[PDB]
Amino acid sequence: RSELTIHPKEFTTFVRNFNPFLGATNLHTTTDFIYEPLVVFNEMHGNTPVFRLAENFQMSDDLMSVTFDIRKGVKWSDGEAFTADDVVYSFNLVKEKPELDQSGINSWVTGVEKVNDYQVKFRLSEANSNVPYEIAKVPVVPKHVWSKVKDPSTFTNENPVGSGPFTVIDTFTPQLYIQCENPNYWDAANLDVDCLRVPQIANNDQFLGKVVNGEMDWTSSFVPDIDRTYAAASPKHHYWYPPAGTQAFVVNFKNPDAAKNEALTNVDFRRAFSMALDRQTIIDIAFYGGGTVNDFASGLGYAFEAWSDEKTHDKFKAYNSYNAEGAKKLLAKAGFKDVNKDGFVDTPSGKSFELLIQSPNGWTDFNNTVQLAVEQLAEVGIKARARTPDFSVYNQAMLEGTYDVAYTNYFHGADPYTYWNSAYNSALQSGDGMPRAAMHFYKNEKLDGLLNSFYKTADKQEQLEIAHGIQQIIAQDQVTIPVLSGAYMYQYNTTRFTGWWNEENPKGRPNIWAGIPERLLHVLDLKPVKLEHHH
Ligand SMILES: CC(=O)N[C@@H]1[C@@H](O)[C@H](O[C@@H]2O[C@H](CO)[C@@H](O)[C@H](O)[C@H]2NC(C)=O)[C@@H](CO)O[C@H]1O
Ligand SMILES: [Ca+2]
Ligand SMILES: [Ca+2]
Ligand SMILES: [Ca+2]
Ligand SMILES: [Cl-]
Ligand SMILES: [Cl-]
Ligand SMILES: [Cl-]
Repeated sequence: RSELTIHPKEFTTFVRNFNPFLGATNLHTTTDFIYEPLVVFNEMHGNTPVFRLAENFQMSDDLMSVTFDIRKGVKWSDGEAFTADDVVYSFNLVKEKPELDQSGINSWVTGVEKVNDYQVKFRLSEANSNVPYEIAKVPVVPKHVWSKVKDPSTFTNENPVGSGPFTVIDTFTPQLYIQCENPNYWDAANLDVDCLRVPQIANNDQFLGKVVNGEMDWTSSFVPDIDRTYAAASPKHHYWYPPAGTQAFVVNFKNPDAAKNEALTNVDFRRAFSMALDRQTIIDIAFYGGGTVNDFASGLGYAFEAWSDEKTHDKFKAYNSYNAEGAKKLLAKAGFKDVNKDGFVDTPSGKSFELLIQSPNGWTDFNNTVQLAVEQLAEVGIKARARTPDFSVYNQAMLEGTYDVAYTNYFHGADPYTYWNSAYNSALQSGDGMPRAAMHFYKNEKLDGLLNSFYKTADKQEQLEIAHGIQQIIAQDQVTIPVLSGAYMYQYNTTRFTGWWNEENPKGRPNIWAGIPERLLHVLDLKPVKLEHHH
């Protein structure tokens, strides 16, 4: 039997938890691989829908409702029948318990109803023509189970009943678990992989040793000097790094320290911070050239240059370009003066301060970015130092607003909305299932208004104009400090399997992370290599 060795997420130890709604504590082979979505949107290729457990969808009248045609003939892993009430239950479960909304679905779908056994209708809080994409983000769980569970909020779901291709827990150790083919998988014919083999790997260092020794199949980790360390180790070691989303330094607007709050809430300081940074050098040293300078004050990025209002871009690009003397003169003009002779600037009220900059433990490319930033900042007289907390500590500090500055990446869509909405919609700064992206706690009502209306009208020109408005608001206030546009790191080994996506076969986002539903489509294309013979 063919075992595919994947690595979606670092863990120090595996804790059995396959609850699809617990993204911050579950195992990361749960969405897609255990719970198949209704539709997979191919984000790299214009968000083209690939219909899965749903056959078709159709929006309404006024962009204010939608129906999904549930495919019949689809059975759960236990034997039961995938139907509309599963969808129905699932969506009610998220409105009842908004802790389980990881997407923001509850601010869109205002109710959900079983048209019949194979059709569901959703009604909206407002016109959003992109709401089928949002709808697809919600996990759909078997009603004949989850309805009767004590607390879904804490159900660890250790023997999952799933619709996806890999639902069987074959083995489970704290250092290894193997996930095996659903015996009622509807697309079983298309599937040529037996099992998912998930080893426990805690950081990029432990990962490095395995991957260069040919021990992995499908991974998406950072690999330093990848040509001379991994590519050079075997001709079987391949990779494909298509362009990804924005990475930025995010500053806390609600920092509880008086002195730090005084610096971070000041647009002149954020701009000076930004001008102190040498973006291309960060890309070259920390990422070994694997990235693109982002000198958009709005964070838009060169992948979306087509969307860009070039007036706005040019007006603020100087604040987002390496210029240490410019940084120093801005600090002086703004009044951040060193008044206690240590060479580091103090706030307008005369207070000394040091910025603690955080990135997740083990994410070494980001750790080294922060450390380059600390030195670049010191050259213009801004005192800072690095911290590398465990991801969950890192994440919590942002949700709780206790951090000073955080370096982070964002999810990346087929248009600027995925980035701009997740990074700036102030509604996403509240709610316990919310990711870290918006947690700068900068709030602008006009901005939320523009974000909320982006898919409200089918006018391509008007929509572009809304994007110009968003771009201008964010750039003027230098809300974050955008640094670069990164890559979808992806490594594959041709030793044991074939059919991989790559430059000559770019079928979609190739990565194995949770939050890349396309990985479901990717594993279906994979096929074992004929290595040995019968007798
Ligand atoms: C948008 C987002 O948050 N993506 C997360 C990934 O960045 C993250 O992958 C990790 O990315 C680090 C930063 O480049 C890498 O150094 C690290 O190797 C990589 N880890 C793995 C296992 O690929 C993943 C997993 O932590 O979570 C994504 O959501
Ligand atoms: Ca296939
Ligand atoms: Ca098969
Ligand atoms: Ca000082
Ligand atoms: Cl901009
Ligand atoms: Cl484009
Ligand atoms: Cl366009």
